[PDB]
Amino acid sequence: FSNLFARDLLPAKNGEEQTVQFLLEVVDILLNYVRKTFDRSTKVLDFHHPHQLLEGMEGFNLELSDHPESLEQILVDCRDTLKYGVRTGHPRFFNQLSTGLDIIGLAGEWLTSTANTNMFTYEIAPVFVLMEQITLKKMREIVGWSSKDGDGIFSPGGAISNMYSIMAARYKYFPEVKTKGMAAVPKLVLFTSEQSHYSIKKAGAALGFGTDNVILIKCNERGKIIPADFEAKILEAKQKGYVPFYVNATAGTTVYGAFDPIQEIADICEKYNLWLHVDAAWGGGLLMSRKHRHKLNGIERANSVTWNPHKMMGVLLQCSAILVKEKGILQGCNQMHASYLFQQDKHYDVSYDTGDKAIQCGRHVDIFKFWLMWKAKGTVGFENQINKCLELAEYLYAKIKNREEFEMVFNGEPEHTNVCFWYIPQSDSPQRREKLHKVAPKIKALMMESGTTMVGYQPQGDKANFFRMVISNPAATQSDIDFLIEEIERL
Amino acid sequence: TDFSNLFARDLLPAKNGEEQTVQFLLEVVDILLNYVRKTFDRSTKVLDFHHPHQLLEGMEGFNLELSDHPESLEQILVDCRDTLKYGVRTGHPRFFNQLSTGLDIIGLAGEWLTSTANTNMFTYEIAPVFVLMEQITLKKMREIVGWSSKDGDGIFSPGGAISNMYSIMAARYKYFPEVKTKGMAAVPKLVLFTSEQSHYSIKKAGAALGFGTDNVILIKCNERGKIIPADFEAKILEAKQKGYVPFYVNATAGTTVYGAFDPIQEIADICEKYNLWLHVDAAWGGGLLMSRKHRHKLNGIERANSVTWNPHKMMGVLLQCSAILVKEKGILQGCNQMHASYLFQQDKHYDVSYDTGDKAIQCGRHVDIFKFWLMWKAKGTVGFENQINKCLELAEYLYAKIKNREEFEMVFNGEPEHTNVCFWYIPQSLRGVPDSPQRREKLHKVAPKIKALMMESGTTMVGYQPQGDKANFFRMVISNPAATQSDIDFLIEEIERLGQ
Ligand SMILES: O=C(O)c1cc(=O)cc(C(=O)O)o1
Ligand SMILES: O=C(O)c1cc(=O)cc(C(=O)O)o1
Repeated sequence: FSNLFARDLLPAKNGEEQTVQFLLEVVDILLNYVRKTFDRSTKVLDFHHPHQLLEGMEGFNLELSDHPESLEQILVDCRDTLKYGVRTGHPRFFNQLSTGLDIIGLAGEWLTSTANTNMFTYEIAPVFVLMEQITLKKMREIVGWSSKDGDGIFSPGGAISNMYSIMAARYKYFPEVKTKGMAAVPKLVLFTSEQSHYSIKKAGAALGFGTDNVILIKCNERGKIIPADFEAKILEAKQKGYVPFYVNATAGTTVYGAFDPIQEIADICEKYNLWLHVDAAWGGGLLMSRKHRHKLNGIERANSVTWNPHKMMGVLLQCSAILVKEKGILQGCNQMHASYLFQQDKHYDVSYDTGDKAIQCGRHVDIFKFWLMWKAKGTVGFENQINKCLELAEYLYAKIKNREEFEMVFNGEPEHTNVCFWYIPQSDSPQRREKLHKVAPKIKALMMESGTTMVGYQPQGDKANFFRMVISNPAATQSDIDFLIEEIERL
Repeated sequence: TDFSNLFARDLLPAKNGEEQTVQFLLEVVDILLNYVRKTFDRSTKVLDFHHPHQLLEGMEGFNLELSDHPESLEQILVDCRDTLKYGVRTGHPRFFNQLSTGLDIIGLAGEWLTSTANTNMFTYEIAPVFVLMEQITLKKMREIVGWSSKDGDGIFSPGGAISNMYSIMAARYKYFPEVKTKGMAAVPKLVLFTSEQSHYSIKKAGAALGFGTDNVILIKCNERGKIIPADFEAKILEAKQKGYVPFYVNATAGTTVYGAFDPIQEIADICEKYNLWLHVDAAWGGGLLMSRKHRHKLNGIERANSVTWNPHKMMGVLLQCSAILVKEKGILQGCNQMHASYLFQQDKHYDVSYDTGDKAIQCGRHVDIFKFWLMWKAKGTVGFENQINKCLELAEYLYAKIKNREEFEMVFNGEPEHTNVCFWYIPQSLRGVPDSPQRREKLHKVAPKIKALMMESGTTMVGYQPQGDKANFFRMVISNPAATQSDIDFLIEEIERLGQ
């Protein structure tokens, strides 16, 4: 393969056998990495600063040329890429909300890439289009919505699913904006928690509302929206002659893992006529658990829901859906031409085509890996896996609730797998907060140098840099949590 | 290896499930390798067509419904063969239905590895290699466009439609940064301009972004589908007279239907005179920048403030692979930044300037770079050049082989500029009836009928569509390296056979 090039593989005539050997060579590298991902002897990452890779590692050239490299150099390039990347499936990877490597998911991804099609029409993605309609119906059933209505679409990340929801609310109340622009209607105000995902502020900016019109709702000790602050903010907007029309309730915040009081928010929405969107990008996996779905009570009253199977459900990146209670809103919002005008020429039912309801034109197949994982595990498989991660987080919290070297960020029992805490060097004082702020980056830097484990840290409001442990990986066990809690104390 | 009694719950992470995990994955891979083999064989159907009810009802064993309980790993493999059995062979030599076709083996291997890495693009911390591969590739793309090797910007996006949305957001932020905090209502009526034949993504973004589709003004095209620059200059002056503020034009370097290229040089002169952002939508035409022979169709791109380019179109990269390129650095960061403390911490161990996630409209972002970088290393620029050149030569061959012929009719009088060849099949009964409105209405039925019969045999696939006052016409398009001259002859022979 050191004398063989890409030009030689299929489509080149007679390239069938070399293509299979090449792909089986690639798969051998992938398998060894898969085998090592579940092996605790392997580092989570072999850390290197950007300059150390740009200057090039011992035989790893990132630069591009006019000349093709050989098939053996391609295999070497593949091995090196994996050698210097992060093991996101590692049982000790706790850096992100998305962690682990589902084997069914990976098999699903591999098939999807082989099928290499576009979601935008039933014409070229028949099976995937049907699978999406099926899955989005089930997701809506689990949310608690009646089948009398309901819609949705998979989007390239929860940030875009959130964007869709704002576009949907605005079109429902102010369809004049699509044709005439945001200046053709009154000042529109939208509400979100002070601890919600920054995607609400970005969609506000992108969509023409201005971030000044994205109002932050005060949070209590446990990082949950105070309903009386939300109601007060609505009336302040109305008193100013502005139009409040949307609220993002976060079901499982990125940092504390808090759940907003959906029911108390929905009661206020009913009363003042606001779209209720629920960002369950992180909390959504708990809907699969009969034990934990109560944290999302009220979600059945929501107008839309963002849900990321790629977070707690362990679907490989990206897998995000926006569910909309009222069908026809995404279509009316996004259609650049009405109807049913695509017919009666076409060989198939064009109402299956999603180009018109999407902000995207071309769209990646994200459904197959998720549909496949649902077939392989069942709703019961997701249920038990989510419950295990939540039990592990209950364990970590109880092990460090009063430990000397550890201090809890907020007063409350975790609602999700998020456990927020500081590592105390010895010790409230403003000078102490300045000292404490430097503890987590220091340990994190050392964690990256060691490659033993990965955990995120971040400040919040006036609170100093604090560790935020999160659990979404089926491979993470009690011993790994013990190792991580001992690794923080050791460093 | 028997999987009748084995379930997903027994695979890794489960202890001692390693051997069964590897066996299962190799069995999935064998199914994909068999599908890969069949892809490049012309006797295999492009698509085994089924109406939704047949697939929803359950195709002998294939149950699309989801349940409380798991299926065995044998049933999983059965679902994998069935998924592929009922989908389109997008890499098939005779698949000409879309702009995005083909099955690139290096691209395929790149995606399999990308999926194995299963990471996000937002930070250097969790995607060190890909972040750097993206930097290097974007820099090379800016150089090919004709911009500086030092100054420049860009990011990968989930489709060209979004790359086009980035351009408008960047254009708006540049001239009206007040919009970010204050909203659209704080500035005068902003006006966008685009071709009558440009991608609908300009209208959709204008709607989404708060401009209003009334403020996305369509520019007149000549018989060749190119913007008439005097109509554009006139529209800028019309908006100005009304007190509206023109600030952006989308010049299309390669339309989806005609494959027409907008006169960028002339447009850029108008932009310079009236101080307007120039965006070039090269999502489809971008691949010709790789060709020394064809890159002149994009002359003037060097003057653009932004460029959308989809390597997933002409360059055969597996979906999705689209880049927004921006000439002036800082516009993407300034426009999109929100400064999330949980994602983009400024006190990290490494140089944070490499955390590029706060210049995107997305938070989480799929890795689309690896498959493209790997194909570039395996093909070289010469490989892409050769491949682009071969499709264009196939397109020229198609044109000449039908242009004179009595059984066909060319939609517009002009040489195709891209691989798009637009024509009508003329049934015996319509030859040689003079062009009348009643002849148009009869001709309009021909293309759908032919396509419906094409779906019954599944030998080929080609899109048709009307345009303006023109009846439904075929728009042949070539981007698959697997398509050859005999595949072109087969398409004309099939259309003719089906037309009779
Ligand atoms: O995709 C992820 O894993 C992810 C997404 C976030 O928005 C935030 C985080 C995080 O704070 O670690 O992770
Ligand atoms: O990625 C594609 O295959 C694609 C994208 C389009 O916008 C339009 C078309 C088309 O008309 O073939 O295809």
